[PDB]
Amino acid sequence: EHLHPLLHRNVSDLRGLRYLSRFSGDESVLAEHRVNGQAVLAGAAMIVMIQAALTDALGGAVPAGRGLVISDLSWRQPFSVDAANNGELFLELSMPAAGDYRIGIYAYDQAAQLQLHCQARASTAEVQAAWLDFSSLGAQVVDVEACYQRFAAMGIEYGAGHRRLLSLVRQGDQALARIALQDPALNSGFALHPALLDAAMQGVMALLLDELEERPALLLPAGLGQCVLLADCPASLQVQIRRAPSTAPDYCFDLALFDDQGQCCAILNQLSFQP
Repeated sequence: EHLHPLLHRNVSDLRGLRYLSRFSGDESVLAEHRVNGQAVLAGAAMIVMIQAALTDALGGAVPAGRGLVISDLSWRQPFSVDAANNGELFLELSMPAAGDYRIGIYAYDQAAQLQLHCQARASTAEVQAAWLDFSSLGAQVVDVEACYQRFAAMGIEYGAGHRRLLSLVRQGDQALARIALQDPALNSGFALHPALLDAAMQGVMALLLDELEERPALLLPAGLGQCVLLADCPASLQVQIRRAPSTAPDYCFDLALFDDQGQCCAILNQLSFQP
């Protein structure tokens, strides 16, 4: 059986720990995430793959009230399934020093050249919750369809399984989003479902509708300072989003994911979007 819906097989050998997933292109993380008309693996899915790989390498579970921390992640080229790569996406995991893990996600092109798609470092730590800080007094209700229309105008179209933004409210440079899976049962087997993590990232558009023009340039996640996984995430979530300073021509945000009761389940610090 697959080790994880997004981490199919363990192919470790003397070169080191390594994992392999083969996608057909019909999977929701690809087919329901189309960029300029092509089914492309959502950046969130690679974060989930790192989390699954680390959890497996640690014996199948994170230990002792600690959190899985992914740091200094960068997305390079988008991944699409084609005849060249046969849908095969590899993840290499090394530990150059105790508790200091290095990850690379890559695939092969038509030229037999290895292409690096994602790179990050990981660790485990005791971590402290973010606090749901959002006061809606005076808040603005953001039209979710206006957000998806803006994404569509830049070239990003989502299928129903990844159109999980249910509501948005904006208060200054902060926004609060409600997201939930189309089929809650599909949360089975995921500590954090990629569609919910992707929907959390979609929420940043609440803060950009006024800044961006009708036909803005395509913006995609390019870097992430930290992704902290504190606890299993339910099928319904609240997402607090705060605009952060960024150098041009980029945009940066901090996000925190909470359950319907306000418990912090995951934190994303310094999520950078770039043309």
